[PDB]
Amino acid sequence: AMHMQLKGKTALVTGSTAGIGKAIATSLVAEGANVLINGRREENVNETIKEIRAQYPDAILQPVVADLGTEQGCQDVIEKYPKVDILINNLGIFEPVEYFDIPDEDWFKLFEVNIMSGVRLTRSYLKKMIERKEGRVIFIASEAAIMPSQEMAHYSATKTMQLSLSRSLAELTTGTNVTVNTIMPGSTLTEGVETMLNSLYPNEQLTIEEAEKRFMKENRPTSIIQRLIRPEEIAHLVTFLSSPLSSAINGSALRIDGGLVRSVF
Amino acid sequence: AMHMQLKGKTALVTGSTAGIGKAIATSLVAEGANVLINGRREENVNETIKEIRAQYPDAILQPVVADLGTEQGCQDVIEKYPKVDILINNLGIFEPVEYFDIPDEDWFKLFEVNIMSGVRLTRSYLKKMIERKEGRVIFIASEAAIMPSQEMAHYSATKTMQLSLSRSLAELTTGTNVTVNTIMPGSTLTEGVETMLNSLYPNEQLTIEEAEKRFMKENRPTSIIQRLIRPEEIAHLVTFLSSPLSSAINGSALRIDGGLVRSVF
Amino acid sequence: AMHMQLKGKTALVTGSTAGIGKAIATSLVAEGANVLINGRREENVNETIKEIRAQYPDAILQPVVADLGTEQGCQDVIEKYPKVDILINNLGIFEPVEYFDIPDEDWFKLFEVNIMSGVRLTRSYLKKMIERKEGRVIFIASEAAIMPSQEMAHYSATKTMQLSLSRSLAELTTGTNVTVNTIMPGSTLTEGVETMLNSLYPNEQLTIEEAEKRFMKENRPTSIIQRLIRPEEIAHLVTFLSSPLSSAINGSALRIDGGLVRSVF
Amino acid sequence: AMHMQLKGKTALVTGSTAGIGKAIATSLVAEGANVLINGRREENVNETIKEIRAQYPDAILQPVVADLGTEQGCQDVIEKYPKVDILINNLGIFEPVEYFDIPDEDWFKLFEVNIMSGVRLTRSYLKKMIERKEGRVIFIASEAAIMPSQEMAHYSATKTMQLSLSRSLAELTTGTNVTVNTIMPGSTLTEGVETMLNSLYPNEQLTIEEAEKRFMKENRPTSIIQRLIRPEEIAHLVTFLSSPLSSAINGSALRIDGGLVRSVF
Repeated sequence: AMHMQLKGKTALVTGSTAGIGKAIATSLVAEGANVLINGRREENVNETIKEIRAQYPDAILQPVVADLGTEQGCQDVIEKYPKVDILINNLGIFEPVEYFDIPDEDWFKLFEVNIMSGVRLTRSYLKKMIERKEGRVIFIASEAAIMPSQEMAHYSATKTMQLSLSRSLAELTTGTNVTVNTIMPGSTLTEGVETMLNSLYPNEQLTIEEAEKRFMKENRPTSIIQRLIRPEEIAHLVTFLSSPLSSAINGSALRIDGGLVRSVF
Repeated sequence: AMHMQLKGKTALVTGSTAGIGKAIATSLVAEGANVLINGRREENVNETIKEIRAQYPDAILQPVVADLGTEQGCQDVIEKYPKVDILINNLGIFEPVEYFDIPDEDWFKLFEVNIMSGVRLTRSYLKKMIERKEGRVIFIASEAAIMPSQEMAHYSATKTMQLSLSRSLAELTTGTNVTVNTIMPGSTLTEGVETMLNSLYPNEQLTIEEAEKRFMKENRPTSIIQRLIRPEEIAHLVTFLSSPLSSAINGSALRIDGGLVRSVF
Repeated sequence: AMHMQLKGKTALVTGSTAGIGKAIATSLVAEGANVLINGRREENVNETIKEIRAQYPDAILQPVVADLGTEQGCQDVIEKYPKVDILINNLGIFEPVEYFDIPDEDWFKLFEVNIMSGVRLTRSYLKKMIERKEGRVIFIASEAAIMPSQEMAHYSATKTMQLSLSRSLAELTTGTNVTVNTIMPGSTLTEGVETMLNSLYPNEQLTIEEAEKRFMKENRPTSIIQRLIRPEEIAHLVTFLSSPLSSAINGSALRIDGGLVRSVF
Repeated sequence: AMHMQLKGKTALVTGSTAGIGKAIATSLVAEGANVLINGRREENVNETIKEIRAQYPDAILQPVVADLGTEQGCQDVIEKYPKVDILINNLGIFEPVEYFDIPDEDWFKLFEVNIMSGVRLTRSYLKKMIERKEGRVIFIASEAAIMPSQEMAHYSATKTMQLSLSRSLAELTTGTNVTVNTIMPGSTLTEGVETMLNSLYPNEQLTIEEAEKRFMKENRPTSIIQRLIRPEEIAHLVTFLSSPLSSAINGSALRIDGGLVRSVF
């Protein structure tokens, strides 16, 4: 009674070369959606598509090599891929830099990359979805959008902003079956984190599992779950939201942070 | 890749004689969970179990006739049903009464019914779940917990409170795989609403579908979805949260209100 | 130059023989308001009244000895002081007890004390203020109302419920010059907290400043301001809100917690 | 009796030749503070300065003609007025344009104007205030920051982003007596809004009070207070926060919207 009726639907997953974006893509094609994988580097895109052909040899994949952080990257894609039934705004970059040190241009970069990507894309895909009363748009933000991270003012700002953008969009869907919602993942075990855990805690013969554990206890004491979230975990929800089974959720920001944010919300 | 591994798990759904509670029960047994249906009236419980045997003739149902709004109702159940792997706190009552008119005792009733039920039950089931590091507890609140309804101060208060209770519980699960979360449904087409729509709007030859529509536009202008949420809709999520697929959501309050609450949250 | 315009107004400060309550009162009497000091024990009411005059000889006070935590204390104060222009619902009371150890009895008590006191008093006063088009009601909650205290979930729930009650009440003042708001003070240096410090960090022989210092380090790592809040600092805000000056604030929940809650709110 | 203690302090009120900005300034000069009036056009700065003295002859002002919406205006004001004890980030600017009609260009503009003005100015001033242990920075957002305006999503995003920026900044003041907070005024009677009313409800010949009256009915049905907010009413709050009196408020977002946002917040 709980089918994800998303076979035959084309989903775009921006910056899905690795991490969450990769997890989300895999899960979605696993439910027979025609996933359009986007990444800046042509190598990274192909290499990802291979990891996937390997898992679902009967699958419809499409490499969308482009830079969605650039104005010209985006316009190419609305040209080359006019129809998109499910849009996941996963593209988002970051770099830790104490606040007084963030150069000015960096604020302009993180905004163009983490927001305009979403604005630019939806300016066409949502319009299109609205005319046909059908589809999803989901933003991948982070628990930072509510609890700003101490060494990423700007990133934290971009996340917080996404929420706004997300809600304003959700309200353009009045009457239809199109939902625009945002999810907020907590600390996930991406691949940069993966190896970050190797070098961290030296001098203490530690296993990488035991390592996650002390790292959480150490730098992320408010986590109830007490471990990184595996991409798959985020992917489950994203998929759920992608399905027409989630038609009652529109204009929401759902926290998927294993407890991080101490708030009754 | 998205299985709800909840076959063999016993789920308790308080006040599941009708409405959401009924929708949630059905969906859950539909995924092979051993559902324990609770209702105050012995008739209402049986009558519900029949509608269900009818749908899943190969199903494990258990009538739990009891009043979970009473102290003695609850203690009977922890006695008679010691093991519960999934606990849905659906029981909740209400009655519209202008604020200055709510008698005092009514505030005491709505609190005992809409909160103590949850407190009392979890005081044992959560404790138990924590010792075995496994299980879910979900609270069915309402978008009222954030946007209080004008003619239900007390009900609105009870909802708002649930959020707190929910978050405090989520924090007892530190380290385990037990999640305690709350969802907030919007205006749903229960059965009291169902017929409320019949008498409403007389004098205007209207179909009941067209009726929902003007009623939303009329008394619920902030809804993006523009129609009642069908119980099934809530049930989808509840089930999702019931599954171990949702292990990254702990201590959250997810809005499932089709847009009602105008908030970037 | 910004006139507080408090002279001639009658303010009832519940549970104000000590802590934040006592400070609140002091401030209003300083500002020319007519204040009614209320506590359960006659001893404390006069003692508090003595202090206040000892500082402001031209003070306008009125002792109100009643347990506003009872249906009857409330009935009495209402029959007796019919006209109140300003109602500060300060009366509140916590106790740390692990969730599974909280007796069922205890929930109703905090309920009646931290919530019904509010309800009862406002059922009568707010009604009056509205027919009169002018007035103020302010609820003193705590940062717990948003970030629950792991040591006392019941107290936490009542604080969260104040937020709902407050907002509904506010919505009733529609079209008038009456306002209803809530403030969430963080942890403050009240004799209660003072005692608890001497009490804790045992056998280290520490002067309250040293004592306060590491309690914030160990137990309130999240505070920006990094110290206990002096009672006076909360009064400042309440006095501002009591004034006509705050006319635009209505149905808000103002955080005054020295940065405790890590939320862009 | 509650001393605002503003004499001797230097306050920079960005974009304060009009509306809320102009009111804010007035209030601080009334309170003895040294105020720097800032606008893009030299004409307006002196005109505003004339008004203020016309009311307070002993006024301490200083004209700051610069476009704080530019990298260079900011650089100039910083090089020139190095020591500022109080920074009110009031400079902001909206425009109604349907989401799909908003030019890509426009996003960067509002970004640079409503956000970088904040960032740039604080990169310099807050840094200083912290090394000095004392200071205040306040951001003037709007109710949009929580409840987005359907007419201008870009302006909405920048208001929501202020909330993040504000909270991060706050967290940097850890251990000092510097505070960073944000206020969300609702709709106010600013000449801008005044013009728009004359402009709208055409051919009905309505005096501004009648005009204001139904605009709130039709367009702000959600307001409790039911009228436009007079600029003075926002200044009151900002002045309070500017004062040392508000020492306990840190990293908060205070709603001052006459009840617009229906949220227990």
